[PDB]
Amino acid sequence: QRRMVEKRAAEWLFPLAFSKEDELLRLHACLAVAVLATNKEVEREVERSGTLALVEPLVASLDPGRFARCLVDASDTSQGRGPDDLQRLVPLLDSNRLEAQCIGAFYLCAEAAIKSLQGKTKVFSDIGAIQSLKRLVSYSTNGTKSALAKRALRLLGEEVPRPILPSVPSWKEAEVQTWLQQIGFSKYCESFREQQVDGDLLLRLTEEELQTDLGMKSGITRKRFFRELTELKTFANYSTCDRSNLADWLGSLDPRFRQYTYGLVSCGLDRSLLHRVSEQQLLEDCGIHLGVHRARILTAAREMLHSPLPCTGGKPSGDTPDVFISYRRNSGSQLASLLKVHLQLHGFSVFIDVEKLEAGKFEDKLIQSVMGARNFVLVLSPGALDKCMQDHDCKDWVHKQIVTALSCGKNIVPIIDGFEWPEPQVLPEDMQAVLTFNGIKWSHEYQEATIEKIIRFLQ
Amino acid sequence: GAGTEVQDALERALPELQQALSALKQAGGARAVGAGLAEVFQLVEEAWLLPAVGREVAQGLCDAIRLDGGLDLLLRLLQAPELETRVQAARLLEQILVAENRDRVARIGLGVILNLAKEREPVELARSVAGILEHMFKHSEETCQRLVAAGGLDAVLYWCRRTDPALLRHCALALGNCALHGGQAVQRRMVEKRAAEWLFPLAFSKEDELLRLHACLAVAVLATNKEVEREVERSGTLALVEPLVASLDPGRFARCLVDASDTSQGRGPDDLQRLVPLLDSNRLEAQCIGAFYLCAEAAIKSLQGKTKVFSDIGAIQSLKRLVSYSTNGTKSALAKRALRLLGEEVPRPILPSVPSWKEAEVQTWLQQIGFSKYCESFREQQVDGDLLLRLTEEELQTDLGMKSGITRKRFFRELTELKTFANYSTCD
Amino acid sequence: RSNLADWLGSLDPRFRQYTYGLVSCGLDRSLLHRVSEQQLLEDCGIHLGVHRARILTAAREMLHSPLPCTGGKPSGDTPDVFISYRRNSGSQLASLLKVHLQLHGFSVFIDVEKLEAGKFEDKLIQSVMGARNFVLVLSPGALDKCMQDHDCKDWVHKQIVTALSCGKNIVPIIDGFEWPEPQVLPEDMQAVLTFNGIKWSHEYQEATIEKIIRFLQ
Ligand SMILES: NC(=O)c1ccc[n+]([C@@H]2O[C@H](COP(=O)([O-])OP(=O)(O)OC[C@H]3O[C@H](n4cnc5c(N)ncnc54)[C@H](O)[C@@H]3O)[C@@H](O)[C@H]2O)c1
Ligand SMILES: NC(=O)c1ccc[n+]([C@@H]2O[C@H](COP(=O)([O-])OP(=O)(O)OC[C@H]3O[C@H](n4cnc5c(N)ncnc54)[C@H](O)[C@@H]3O)[C@@H](O)[C@H]2O)c1
Repeated sequence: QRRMVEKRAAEWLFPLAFSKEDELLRLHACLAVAVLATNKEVEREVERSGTLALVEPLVASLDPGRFARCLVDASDTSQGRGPDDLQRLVPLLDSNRLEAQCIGAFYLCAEAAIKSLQGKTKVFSDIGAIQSLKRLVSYSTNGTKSALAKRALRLLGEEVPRPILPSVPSWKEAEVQTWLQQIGFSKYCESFREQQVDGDLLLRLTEEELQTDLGMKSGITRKRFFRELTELKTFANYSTCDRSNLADWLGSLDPRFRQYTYGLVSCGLDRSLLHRVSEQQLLEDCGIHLGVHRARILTAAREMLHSPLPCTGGKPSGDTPDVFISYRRNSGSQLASLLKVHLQLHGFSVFIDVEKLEAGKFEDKLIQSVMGARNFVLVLSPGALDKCMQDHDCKDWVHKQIVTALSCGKNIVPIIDGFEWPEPQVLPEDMQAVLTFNGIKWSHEYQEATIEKIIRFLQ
Repeated sequence: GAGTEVQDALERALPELQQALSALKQAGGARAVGAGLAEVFQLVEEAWLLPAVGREVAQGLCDAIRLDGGLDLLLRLLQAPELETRVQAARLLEQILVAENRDRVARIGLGVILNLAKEREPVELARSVAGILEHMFKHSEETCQRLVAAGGLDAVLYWCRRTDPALLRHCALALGNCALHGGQAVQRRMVEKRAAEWLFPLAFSKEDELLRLHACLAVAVLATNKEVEREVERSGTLALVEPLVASLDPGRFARCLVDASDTSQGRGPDDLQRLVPLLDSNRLEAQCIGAFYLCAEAAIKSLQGKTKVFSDIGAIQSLKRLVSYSTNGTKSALAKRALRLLGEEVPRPILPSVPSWKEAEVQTWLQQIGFSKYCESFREQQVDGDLLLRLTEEELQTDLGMKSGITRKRFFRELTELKTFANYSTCD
Repeated sequence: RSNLADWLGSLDPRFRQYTYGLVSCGLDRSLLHRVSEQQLLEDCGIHLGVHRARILTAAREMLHSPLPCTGGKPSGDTPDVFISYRRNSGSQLASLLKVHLQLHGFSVFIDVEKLEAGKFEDKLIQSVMGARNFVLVLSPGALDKCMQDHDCKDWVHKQIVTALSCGKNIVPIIDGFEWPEPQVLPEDMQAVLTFNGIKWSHEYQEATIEKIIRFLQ
């Protein structure tokens, strides 16, 4: 394999995988690249050829049964493969290359058709195929891969597993019984039920708990369990617990470190605290057993401190709003909300009248907010100044807000959107002055352009 | 019988479908196409709005569409430069995207959809494009990541500045599904694309009460993600969640569900297990919107008789822990209503001053956190609350008889919750 | 991934048996210089102290002389060459060009996509604008669907036009191609014919390729 790669074999499989003439020539030239890519040492040169690119698209294109009909309906490769050529496709299903797991599941599907027609599906059990297809289904994140692996598991009459919900921290006791049944510990279901292991209790299981409490006597069985578990821990969504994406820092050291996320975030370490953790703590608290791993996590931690030092941050504490959106509670609601977003996106602290009440503390905090905000945006919607008309009792909130704004000499910008201009005299004198200000017309279509115009006006 | 009812309806529906398929073989300029599209559209609409057993009829109907020209027919028609035909096909697709038909579209032609999405102008179209998107984001993380990477989220985030009732109802139900189904990676992106800020105009709606309810599940689900929590907060959309949940009535949005044809039985056992991790967040906003939804569902599911869901999901134990340690009226109101509708024993709130508890307050809290098996031993040994805040593993193991080290880990977790709620005014 | 098995065997043939134990802790050749004896013992499972001490000693000599330093791969997203071809006909010759040129160290952009649809004239067009050279497989019927395509719908058409517009180095590869009349092509792409074509020898592939390389920038 090293030599084939050094002789540029991947690069020369390109003209055969990119064939437009034969569909078998591409299928055959794709088992070739997919097998080479399974070799970790030549993986990165096989990738650089850009031949692996073509694998997944193609497996998608084709149909299993049809290349099983180019086999069983043909004289050549009648029974397809035999029990020793089949046990060379099973280590494809178990690579970390999607390209290889797809081409692998395509071939195993085709064979599962043939071998079911005949009646020899016992192969697939001894090869160890069935348990490997039901683990491309459980943890798959690709449609092609799972399509084929489900077709296969059906053709060989097995129970097609359901995909595992990824957010393990959140699992209850029933999601744990399910995952135990899909990784073939269905014998320890009763004891995981008696003790009510849910998913925070599972991501935290120790050898002693496994041994004593769950009754996994064998130390080989425990080693087999903790291997399944380390797969799940690596697939898991930790969005609920991780706040610093420690899971992606741990995975950037080394993909098999991502399994230590929960243990580290359940001690409330984060990226900003890792630089001060000690080896004994990585061992005793966070549960990282391999010293070799402990020492890498640790070393990299002290390099954050050096170059990517997580320094103190700061968020806008300016309680003072920049803009105050005044609007007819019923009519202008829409336009006001839109203004809020646009302006907020352009970095303007916006005060809208979130309150639906328009009551309680009558003209209280809202009025202080006006006095607080440099700019005063006025959604002139249809009927905006209708209840302001001859409201010399200064009861209308819009009224009060306008008056307050005028009184402070605030920058007022009205947003003409349906508004029929009324006669000054129909409004109380204290608010007639609102009409002197130039209104901006809102374009329901050219929202962005309109907004730029509005921003020109603000202070 | 039930089966027969379904069959007999289909015995007319299936033939009728085959006829519209003929009009969909006849390539009119906009004629035989437009008509034919509209024909089958109406034929499936009837089956969806069937007030009897109609879900099953329309399931059968949509299946047959897939097994007879598929969605491929419509997906080609979705490219047809005739606006009318594009529009009529959009309408049809939106209403037939069931599970199996969504798997197909995901494979065969998601790239068609993401090209239709670039067109944002005809509102009759946009309505349905946005509608397709809604059901497509409900597919798988892969499909989500694909609809986000190509501008499919960017379309539902532009149609939030629009005004059409149904368009917006589609746009919010969509960011809903996308946060709920997209995974860690998609959630970060939605937040980075300012999705929280664009749910503001939908949660602050004065026109529709469902549009706000739907735009609030969207923010409340995003805020549950600890990594994007602080940016979701900065939008000021979470502000609106709690006020609104208060406003509304559970039963009434269960009557906008069970008294309606759409979402008849509300949610199924897998859409329900996505509301339970809301009850368990640390966000009040999320625990409220979560308990609102679970209340509405507890009404529906009690009417029917399927309340066994709530036990396996793990809802019941989570509502009786929003009741025990709650410090908010809204939250507890809903969580008590629910626990009643599902005929459980509504717990009493725990008195917070634990140091001062006697032996009876400890027996009560043991019964509410489901250690009611260790009540006798906590009584024999007269654990009161200074003795409880001080329990050690050895005391738990030897003296109380909590043999299992997993049971002790489960106990000390409940205990660490109580210790965090406790009033310590007497000692501190 | 690092052939630790052949480093361990070069110390001493009976060390090769420790490969799996060392690579299941995700040591590799580039990390061995920092491992400790207790870790060789507890993690990697090497029992004989005498062995531990040799593996260890040799490890710290990598650090010295065969120090595994930081590497670097081509991050030049910019392609050097863009292979434009008739999706059905030129496929073969295009693929061949891709390999030959890639072997001679030219970032090659072929139209891997089988679709010729989806995002119509989108990323592919940016790729043209990105790549210094524009190689054109003139296969039989290459410019036939480009003929009077004033609607600029043909991708080949668009690609050529984009290439001309940017003033890209265009090199056509004559392989079956009957030269058409300029007037039969849209004016925006008639200029393609002004460029000297290179004849492809299905036999003398290497020689042909050297000729092609002379032309590239
Ligand atoms: N129809 C044809 O033209 C045809 C048919 C088969 C092979 N051949 C020729 O036959 C020659 C012999 O090579 P081969 O294919 O026998 O080598 P091989 O036995 O090493 O090839 C592996 C074979 O295992 C499979 N297999 C399934 N059940 C089997 C069984 N019971 N016993 C043995 N194999 C079984 C297939 O038959 C497959 O060909 C090849 O050189 C080839 O050119 C041609
Ligand atoms: N009356 C109507 O107009 C109407 C009714 C329902 C859906 N639809 C259309 O139907 C299409 C199909 O989408 P969908 O809603 O079937 O997708 P889906 O099955 O992924 O949606 C989840 C569904 O689970 C719930 N559920 C409760 N019990 C269920 C059961 N026994 N089986 C399945 N689901 C159960 C609800 O029915 C809810 O709709 C949608 O595109 C939509 O436009 C319209």
